[PDB]
Amino acid sequence: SEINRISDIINSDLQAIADSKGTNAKKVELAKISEYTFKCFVFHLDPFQNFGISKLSKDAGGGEGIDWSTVFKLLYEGKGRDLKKRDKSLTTLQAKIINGIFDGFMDWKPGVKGGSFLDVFPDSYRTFEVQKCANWDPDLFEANSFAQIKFDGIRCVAMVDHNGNLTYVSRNGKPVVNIDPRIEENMKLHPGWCFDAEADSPANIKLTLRVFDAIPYDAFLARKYDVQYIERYNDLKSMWSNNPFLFDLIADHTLVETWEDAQKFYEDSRANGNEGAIVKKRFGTYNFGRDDSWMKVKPLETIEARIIGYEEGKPKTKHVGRVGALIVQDYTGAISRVGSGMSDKERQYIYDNWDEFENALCEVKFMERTESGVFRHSRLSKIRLD
DNA sequence: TTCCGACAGTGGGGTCGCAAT
DNA sequence: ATTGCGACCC
DNA sequence: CACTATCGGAA
Ligand SMILES: *P(=O)(O)OC[C@H]1O[C@@H](n2cnc3c(N)ncnc32)[C@H](O)[C@@H]1O
Repeated sequence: SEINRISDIINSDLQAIADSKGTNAKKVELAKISEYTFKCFVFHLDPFQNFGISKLSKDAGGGEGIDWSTVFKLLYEGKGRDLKKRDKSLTTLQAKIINGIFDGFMDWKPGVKGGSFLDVFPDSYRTFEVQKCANWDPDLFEANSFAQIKFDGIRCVAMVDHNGNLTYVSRNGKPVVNIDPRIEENMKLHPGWCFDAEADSPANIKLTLRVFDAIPYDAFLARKYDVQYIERYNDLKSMWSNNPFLFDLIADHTLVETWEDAQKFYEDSRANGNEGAIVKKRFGTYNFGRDDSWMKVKPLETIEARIIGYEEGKPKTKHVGRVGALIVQDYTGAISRVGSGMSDKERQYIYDNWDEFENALCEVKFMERTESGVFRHSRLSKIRLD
């Protein structure tokens, strides 16, 4: 049984990367990993893999051992539940490595994830990247940009390959279902194109799309396309001009000469009941990442709340022994959890001097209230007040 | 010397499908 | 059948 | 969807 030789090289590789300090030194050690350590990293990082479980039983393993090929086979097929039923026939080191596949090797903390792994080992697994927006900042505004409604719903990319076959995928490449069938029927007439849109109810009932970008299928897969925004927009309008059904799906935009015009558009959009606005530079290219070619304008409320509780950092995290999240209440009676906005030192102070905070007032920033009345996207702005 | 892009590591509110009751 | 938790939305 | 923290090259 070659099991214990493989569990040792895996445990040795993870410890070697964790002991390396700095990003550069961690990547040169990542290049030296074995076949088996490579496979476990792929199993944890692959965004299109699932296992059905997040941890084995606390019965752990305890001697014996299972063939590493059998383990990798069970993980690849998504049979995590079957693996857990046989978990005590694993060795303890095996169960520690497998639990590390699920939670990210927290026992070792090597400090390398998808960014470092794909840099050292390109194309080890498939990823999905779309254009994302940076935060609104007038200092970065480019003159004569275009303002657009930030539509409600979910991000949805529609890709029509060269055979005319279409798939709807989400922001992270997962399938999207129940789109109006007229939409697929008409888009199949434009093979070799990907359309960036938002899916939402026209108001179960089938969703419709608001399309705001279009990229050729090959350029989309290559993650490279140098046509600027306004030309990309006009190209979409012309290729759909003869199809009125598709043409009406195109989202409108408004020229904003100055950043104060963009702010005015955002306020008009808020007055009409929309979430906010997106500002798009007329010279910006689709970059398949996050940059200021797109910038989002979203509301942000500020309120004073009373700390009424706390929760320690979850097991094996860097926040063990200090505050992971605060429990706050405001004047409406709503109770919301705040998990970010505090420095590491502030998390430790509150944990120790809990008398200073048990019912004191703090300042919380959030986007809006949910339908239940609690905060959406809450964050702490001030631990104490002056 | 500092600024910042890239990256790793935390956390929240909500919906839905399916395995295990 | 319901319950819960994995897996994904924002 | 958020914020903090750290490396290490750009500024
Ligand atoms: P987040 O608050 O970071 O905002 C980005 C997402 O907003 C959605 N969205 C709505 N409307 C648009 C337009 N017109 N253009 C681009 N993105 C839009 C997307 O789903 C983004 O992921």
